Amino acid sequence: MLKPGGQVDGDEALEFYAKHTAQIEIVRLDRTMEQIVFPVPSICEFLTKESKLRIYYTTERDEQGSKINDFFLRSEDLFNEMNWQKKLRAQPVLYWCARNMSFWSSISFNLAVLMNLLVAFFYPFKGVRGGTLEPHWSGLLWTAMLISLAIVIALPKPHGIRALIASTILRLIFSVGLQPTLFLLGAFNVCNKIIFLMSFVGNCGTFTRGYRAMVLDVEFLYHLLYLLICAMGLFVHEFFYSLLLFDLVYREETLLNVIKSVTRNGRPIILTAALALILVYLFSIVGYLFFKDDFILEVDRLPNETAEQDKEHTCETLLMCIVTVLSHGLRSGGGVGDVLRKPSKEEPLFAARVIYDLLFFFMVIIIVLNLIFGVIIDTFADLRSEKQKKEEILKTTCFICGLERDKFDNKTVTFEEHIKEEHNMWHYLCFIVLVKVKDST
Amino acid sequence: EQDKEHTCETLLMCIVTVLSHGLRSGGGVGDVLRKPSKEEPLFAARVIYDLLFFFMVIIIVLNLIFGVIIDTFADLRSEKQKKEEI
Amino acid sequence: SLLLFDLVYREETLLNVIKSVTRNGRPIILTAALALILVYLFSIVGYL
Amino acid sequence: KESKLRIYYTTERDEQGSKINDFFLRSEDLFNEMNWQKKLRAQPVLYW
Ligand SMILES: Nc1ncnc2c1ncn2[C@@H]1O[C@H](COP(=O)(O)OP(=O)(O)OP(=O)(O)O)[C@@H](O)[C@H]1O
Ligand SMILES: [Ca+2]
Ligand SMILES: [Ca+2]
Ligand SMILES: [Ca+2]
Ligand SMILES: [Ca+2]
Ligand SMILES: [Zn+2]
Repeated sequence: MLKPGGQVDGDEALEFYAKHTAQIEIVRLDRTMEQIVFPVPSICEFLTKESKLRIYYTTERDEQGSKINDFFLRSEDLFNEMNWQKKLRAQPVLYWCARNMSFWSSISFNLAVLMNLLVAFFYPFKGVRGGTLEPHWSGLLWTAMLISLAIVIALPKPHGIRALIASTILRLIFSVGLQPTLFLLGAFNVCNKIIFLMSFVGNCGTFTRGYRAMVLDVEFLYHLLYLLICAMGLFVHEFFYSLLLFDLVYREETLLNVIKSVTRNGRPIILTAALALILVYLFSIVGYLFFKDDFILEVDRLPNETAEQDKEHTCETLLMCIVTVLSHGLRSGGGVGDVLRKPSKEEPLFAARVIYDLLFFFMVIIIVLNLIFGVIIDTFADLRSEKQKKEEILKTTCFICGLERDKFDNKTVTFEEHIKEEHNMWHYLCFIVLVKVKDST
Repeated sequence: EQDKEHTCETLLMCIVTVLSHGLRSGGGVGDVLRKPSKEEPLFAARVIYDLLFFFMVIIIVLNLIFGVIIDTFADLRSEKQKKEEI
Repeated sequence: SLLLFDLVYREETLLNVIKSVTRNGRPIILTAALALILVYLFSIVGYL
Repeated sequence: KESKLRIYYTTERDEQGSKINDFFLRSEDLFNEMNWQKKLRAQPVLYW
């Protein structure tokens, strides 16, 4: 009778009591283990799945190889989160706003992208009246008509709603005008961003931790900066919408992992850049001493108008002569010899010139400019190894007991069940929670 | 007759200029743009612009693309050797 | 000419070599998008 | 023999480290293959 889904009517009670009943295993002072069962609290049913996943992933092993300490240190945060979220469940439309964080973020990004493509394509707006693309209007019509239907065929409605939005925009780009359309979309984006900020403050509950806490957090100031940026973009210049594209690295995780390779080990990268600059300085010194007259660069002058010569000397002062090497030597693919004047074989210093060019090329372009790159591949290797190790740990061993997948073999406990009911990591949280709420009597 | 055309009149064409003649060139965008004299008020800013473009794009991103491919070779070889051992 | 594309299907080493770029193609595409974003910003500065 | 090698290579370990489940899931395909191939053995030049 204990198995749910009973054929005889009246199995609602058994299921309802099975849902609120948990079970753990603890130890005593005398190293004796005891099996414990008692009902879960009412407050613990308010935990969100996103918090479950965040706690499941961000927890890290300690020195001895136990996630128990860090898991316990996060219990207070989860308790406060549930206490605050219960109020939100029994609260007005603020809950409706807080439930749609993903929707607001998606609309904000799909706005910013489409309202930056227009700026990139059509600026400046000197000619917009009467079919901005005068020769392409015939080419515009069929493309705009054929864009919508193709997406919606093998795909649900929301992308069709996006296509309808695109149709509504394109029927107004040349009729109403492109600049009023951009102003309307900018105002829309500011409205959506302020709604998203309000929703984020509502969901996070930053107000309970004080002013200093809600101004010292990275994410809130992060979201406020692009509210300010959208305000400036609508009020100062349409080019400020370009900075909004930097949210792409935050929205995606693979981009964050890719970028983290260059900055996880950025100190050797910076020091290698400094070493390259030192080498460039030494070569500039040698060139200033010996080949000062060989530093002749071709240059074209601006239209004189207000007010012939074609070559200027660039090693007159040692700073300018360093700038020459640092600009035209590193960028050129064949060392500094590509930009410097090429001598004849009759020169007294022709052999020294060839030695100088080859030595510069081999020490800088071959060695240092590529030793910089080698570090990046090293950090990819390190990051992949770390990620695979974490994945193996989570998918093989147990969160609390720490026993690996094989030890639970043959024994009538299928590991995959050893964790489902016996050593479940969330029953421990529920039982810790109820201790903090039940009276001591 | 004329030999030079302006390519930053409209911002789309001026993006196309960088995306075509900047990425393909081995030394950043400074190879294709006109090279100024040292007497320009913005000569130092011009050098800063060229070096910054080169270092952020050609050195960093265009090679961070390639690093991923070698990472996937390492991953694939490890997987294949593991299967063969099993 | 399009018939030469059967070479990757006939051989296995070519398939394994090509599979490296597409097994993890999402970060490659996103890095290309990042490069395009940087190019856009530099074009804006140059236009200004 | 080609089916033998394909089953030997394409089978992959499960979460617990056992190829038994996937090997069993391919049994029906092999049975149907043998049933259909017996007809081909006793068939005209289509077998050639
Ligand atoms: N100690 C542990 N060792 C290993 N994995 C664990 C452990 N505790 C929990 N897990 C895994 O993390 C998941 C999170 O537990 P959760 O409360 O979500 O379980 P559930 O309610 O039975 O499952 P679901 O909500 O997915 O239907 C578990 O289902 C299990 O897969
Ligand atoms: Ca050069
Ligand atoms: Ca190299
Ligand atoms: Ca070129
Ligand atoms: Ca490179
Ligand atoms: Zn356990």
